[PDB]
Amino acid sequence: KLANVVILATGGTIAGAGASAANSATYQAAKVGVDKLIAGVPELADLANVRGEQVMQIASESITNDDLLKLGKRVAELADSNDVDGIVITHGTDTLEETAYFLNLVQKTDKPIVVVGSMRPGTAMSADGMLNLYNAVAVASNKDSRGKGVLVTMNDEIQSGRDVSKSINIKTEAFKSAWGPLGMVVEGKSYWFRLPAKRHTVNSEFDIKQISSLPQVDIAYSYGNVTDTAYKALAQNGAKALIHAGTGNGSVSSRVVPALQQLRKNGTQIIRSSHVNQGGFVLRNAEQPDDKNDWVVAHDLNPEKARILAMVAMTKTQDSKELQRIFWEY
Amino acid sequence: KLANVVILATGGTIAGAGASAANSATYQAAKVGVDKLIAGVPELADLANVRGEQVMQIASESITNDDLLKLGKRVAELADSNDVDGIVITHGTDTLEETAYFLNLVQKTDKPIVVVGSMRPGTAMSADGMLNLYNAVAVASNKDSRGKGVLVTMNDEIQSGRDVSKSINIKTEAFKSAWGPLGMVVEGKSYWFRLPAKRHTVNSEFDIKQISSLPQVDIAYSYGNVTDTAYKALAQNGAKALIHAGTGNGSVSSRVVPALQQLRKNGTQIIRSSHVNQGGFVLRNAEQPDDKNDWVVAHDLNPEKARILAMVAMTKTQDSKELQRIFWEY
Amino acid sequence: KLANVVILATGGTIAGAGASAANSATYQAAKVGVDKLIAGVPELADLANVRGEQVMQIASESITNDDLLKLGKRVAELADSNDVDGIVITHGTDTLEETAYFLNLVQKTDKPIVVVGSMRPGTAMSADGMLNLYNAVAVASNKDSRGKGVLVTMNDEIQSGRDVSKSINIKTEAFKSAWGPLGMVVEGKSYWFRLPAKRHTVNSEFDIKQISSLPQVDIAYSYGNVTDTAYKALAQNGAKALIHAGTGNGSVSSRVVPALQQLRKNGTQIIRSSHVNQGGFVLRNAEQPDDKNDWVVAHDLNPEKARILAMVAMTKTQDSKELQRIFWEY
Amino acid sequence: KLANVVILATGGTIAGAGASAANSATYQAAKVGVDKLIAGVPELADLANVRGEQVMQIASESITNDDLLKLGKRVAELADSNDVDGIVITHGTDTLEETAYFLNLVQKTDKPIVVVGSMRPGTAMSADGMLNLYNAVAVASNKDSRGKGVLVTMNDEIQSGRDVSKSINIKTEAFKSAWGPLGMVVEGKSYWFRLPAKRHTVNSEFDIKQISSLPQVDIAYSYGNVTDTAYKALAQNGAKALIHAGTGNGSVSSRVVPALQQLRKNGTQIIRSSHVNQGGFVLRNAEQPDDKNDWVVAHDLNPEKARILAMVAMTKTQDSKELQRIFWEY
Ligand SMILES: *[C@](*)(C=O)C[C@H](N)C(=O)O
Ligand SMILES: *[C@](*)(C=O)C[C@H](N)C(=O)O
Ligand SMILES: *[C@](*)(C=O)C[C@H](N)C(=O)O
Ligand SMILES: *[C@](*)(C=O)C[C@H](N)C(=O)O
Repeated sequence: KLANVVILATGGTIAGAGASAANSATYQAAKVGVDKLIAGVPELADLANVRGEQVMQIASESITNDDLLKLGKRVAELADSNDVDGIVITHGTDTLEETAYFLNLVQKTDKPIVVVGSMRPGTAMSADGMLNLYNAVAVASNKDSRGKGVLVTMNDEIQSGRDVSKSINIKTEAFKSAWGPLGMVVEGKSYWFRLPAKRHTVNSEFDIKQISSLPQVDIAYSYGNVTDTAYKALAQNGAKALIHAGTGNGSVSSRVVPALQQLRKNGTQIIRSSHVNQGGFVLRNAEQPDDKNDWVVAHDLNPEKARILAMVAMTKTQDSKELQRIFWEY
Repeated sequence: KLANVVILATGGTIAGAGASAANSATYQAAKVGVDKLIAGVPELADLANVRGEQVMQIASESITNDDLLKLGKRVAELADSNDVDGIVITHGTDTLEETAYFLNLVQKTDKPIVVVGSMRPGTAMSADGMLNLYNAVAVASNKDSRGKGVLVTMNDEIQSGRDVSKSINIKTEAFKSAWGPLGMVVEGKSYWFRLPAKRHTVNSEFDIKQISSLPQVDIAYSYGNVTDTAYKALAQNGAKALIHAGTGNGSVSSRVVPALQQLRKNGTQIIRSSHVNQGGFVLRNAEQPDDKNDWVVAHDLNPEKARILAMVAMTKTQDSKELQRIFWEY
Repeated sequence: KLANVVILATGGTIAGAGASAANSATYQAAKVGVDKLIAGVPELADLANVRGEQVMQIASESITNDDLLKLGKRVAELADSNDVDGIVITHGTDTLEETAYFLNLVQKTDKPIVVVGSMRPGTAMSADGMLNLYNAVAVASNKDSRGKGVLVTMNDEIQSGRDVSKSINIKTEAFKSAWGPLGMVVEGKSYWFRLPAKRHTVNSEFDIKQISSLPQVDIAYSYGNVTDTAYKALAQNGAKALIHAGTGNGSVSSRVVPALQQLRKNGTQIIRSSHVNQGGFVLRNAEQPDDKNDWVVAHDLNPEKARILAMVAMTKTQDSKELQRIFWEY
Repeated sequence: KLANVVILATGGTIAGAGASAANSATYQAAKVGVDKLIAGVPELADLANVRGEQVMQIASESITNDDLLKLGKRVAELADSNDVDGIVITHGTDTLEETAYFLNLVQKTDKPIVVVGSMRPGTAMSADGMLNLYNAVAVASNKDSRGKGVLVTMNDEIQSGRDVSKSINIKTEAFKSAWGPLGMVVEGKSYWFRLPAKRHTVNSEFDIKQISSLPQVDIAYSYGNVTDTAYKALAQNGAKALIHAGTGNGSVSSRVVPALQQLRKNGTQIIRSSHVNQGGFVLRNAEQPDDKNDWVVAHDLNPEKARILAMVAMTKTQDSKELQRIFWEY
């Protein structure tokens, strides 16, 4: 009859509370349990047979790699159950773009996986959480959502977990993608206008079942007068790969090039990303001789997205050439 | 008759060269002298009397604090002269947003200061540098441009140097501002639609003539599983202030808070900015108890922008409350 | 103590109702009275002394010129009262951009005039109306809002009534301006980043007290294979001016030029606007010889905005040169 | 070896000329022949074997239905030939979005069809036409471009001809799509990030080979105080379908509804589109009782886009329900 959708709660602002109804930016995250969030949206029963499960209760800015894994493996078990048609995960918006992309790479299933959260706490007036959840379930319950990879439903849109990013603060249209939304969801119906072109879920070469722990990967910011300090400190403390968030097209200061070459020889992967994330992408060999130095470009992925792909990829390969190929297909 | 405008060349892609006409992104920067540039745009003579001056020949990704000081002082000199009505500066786009903001804060003059660059080298077909420069001189020669603060002229727009940022890679519309452009420049004419509302140039409490050196300020990136490693390494190497490029609304991981509190007690200013730079701003006391920890909020300025203001501001005060007032007025 | 703000209700979706809480796009407009909308936001009393007045109850798509006048004159009376500090008007979003601009041109007062509405009806889950109203009052009560012209507060932003336009359907970030927002409002506080540069309110040469009725002005759309039919039919039925919503830069088909020249000679003002409204503006004499034909360009104003300015301007002048000047200053 | 690509010239600004190099917006279109164009881009020879063919020399604002048919049939001819791998068409930008969508609907071939223009004439400094054409041929020669539908290559992007629209005037980034670009083209290479999800070319139920003429379809604009004048005049002059460019979600004024009901009974199809074209879409039965009145909703297509689909669709059916299914699939 109706689809069986499971909601995995992880905390976030969607489960947070404020001092008054006028508090739409000042609140305490992860205060409400999954059962209460379901009860707050009575109409949910009209969309699917839904049951909630509290996986964790955290503010997403304080998420760890073990949390991601615990979440990834749990999702995998649910997707393996013939009694589960769709999966919705409520997650704080600060690192939601990171978790959504992670799942897109390691969940080998065509069942819909939808990640959702809200910019305003549930206690604020005109809170965006109720409709976001409703739309999340509506999409997870839809047959047309299968095989589209991980999705995020906020601001009446259906966004790809791959490249959607929290780009605007405070406002409910916080999440944007340089390549646009895949569609929209209005009054329960899903409307598609685009399809993903990058490898995901079922057609991914990675699998959360084979992963026991993630390699350490960190990010260093680049700007005027930057020195190699942050890069070396991160590498010396364990990083197996470093995401260079350079100016413009992954540009690197001449004062930092040496440390990067040295680090590369030492076994540390160097991936060039940038802090120009509204559009475009980093081109190989353009700003730096990547072939000569044996570095890797993150294509269009912003720093935090790059880190996620790098971590997953390195559980299978440590070959810079294979890494580049992966950054060009995922 | 015609206004007297001086062009201060600093390098960049606008002065760059590519291997072929088909090379629009792969090139070598700072290869052309200011004389060659001016020459390439004969029509300039119609707008005003122009003379070039090569201050330096660098790629902006490799700019240093001494280069800023050197450029800022030279600008203050030409502005004081009565034989100068407007000033145009060619600068690489990678850190143009940083130099543009710096000058907006320290040049105590109402004469037009216009910063311009090009996304494509002059050797590329359909290069954008010729028209950008022409519009730069057109704007710097216009009386209506006085008292507007530092301006940047690219993509037929008149952008404010304060908040214009390189947001899109590769494409010519690379520079955007969350609050929009101030106006446009078409066929030599300037059209205004908005006015700046933040303190700048003449009404700035800072003066390049009173600044001999700039305090060291660095930036740490925040993301899932981030540790206090980068923050401490940076402080250990001299940083007098640290820009925290947090997720969401300047959010800080619970794993890093203790290190940030210790660093503050030690005298390191802590400024919360973010990597959500398309819109909105970081609110004081929302995600963290800034009052209690004596931290500072960067308002709407992205990481590299906040670093510029922090530096300048710290040549005059080290009082966090005064620092906060400064971040709310400039 | 507190400011006295008056809320003039005109109907709209903000006062509309849906069949269920899941109905966020399908609803019946203008069903709720001003008193109920106030009672729905208890926190309002914390911002100012507020009183409501139901001016009319309509769906804004069915608004008439007499409605605008009735609204304009009413606002004028309130602004004349020493007992009124701010004015907030709830208005359907479909033609809100039209009414907000109208008021910006004819209300000779520096007191804050804020127009607001909502994309979702008050009965939908996560309805945006409550916070929008709250923010509308917060802004109207602020002293810093004076002298900024008419403002619109939705999606946590402070937009200029001049050029903000409903650009996106369904979503709460529906209103955008090619020149960006003037600021934002969060948890009661107003944050400014830009200032208007065009003439408005107190510095306008128009006055709602001198206007008894508006001249008829209509709009004709332009596209491939368009004929002069719509243009002539509108003129023959009373239009004193016609807004040409052309392709690109106010371009006109060669098959329509004649009718336009003929109409001009007959006394009908011809104003070239366009259906390219995300940015840029229409340039005089670029696509058509406006000087020779004696036509007028709408600069950056979209068709419906152009119609509003044209109507107001023609109550003072019928000189095409003065009309052009007006389109370049307002 | 190299692919065989044919360039069909139709005119436009790309083939235009300005009075001076400083003229980027003021110019005269369709002055250059296809041979002169190809010649101006020597590098083309490296991408493939190209031959030009001047089909017509017009300004796209003056295009007619016979020009569309003539262009569509010529395209179907070249596609059938085995001596043609890809097809490039230079077209004025003003109505390029219309021709691009038309071809996407009627060309039953998987060979790449790329439409390109230029915002600046070739006589302007920093003209954009040279690189745009180069990228057009680069994309039309690429095997990965097959089965993607009609494409448009400007601003280093690969846009879908279905929903790409000229949204910004003057600037080179004029063309945008609510659902984002499909990919980008840099230094001869194509990078894909999204795939089309709507029916096109090979899977289209329409075929230019079976279309001798197109039914007349016109567009009426809606705004404050609009009357049924334009709607009726248009129907009286032959319109078989009327595109209603309403405010908001295709909203219709209560003053116009009766005329629209009478026109429908008389056999005129009524299609509700809107002038809110940055995002979202018009929902069936939301603002008006479409089922009851037997009207049709344009979904996300702007007015000029909806007109193209209505025309094409009406060469096969006049059943409103089938028309609606068509507007939801293409
Ligand atoms: C609250 C606002 O969206 C987000 C929190 N910091 C979180 O991500 O838990
Ligand atoms: C070339 C593209 O603008 C940019 C530079 N690398 C520079 O900043 O010099
Ligand atoms: C409802 C949605 O915002 C808008 C109505 N049609 C109105 O403007 O009254
Ligand atoms: C010139 C700017 O692209 C455009 C044209 N008027 C045309 O469509 O021919």
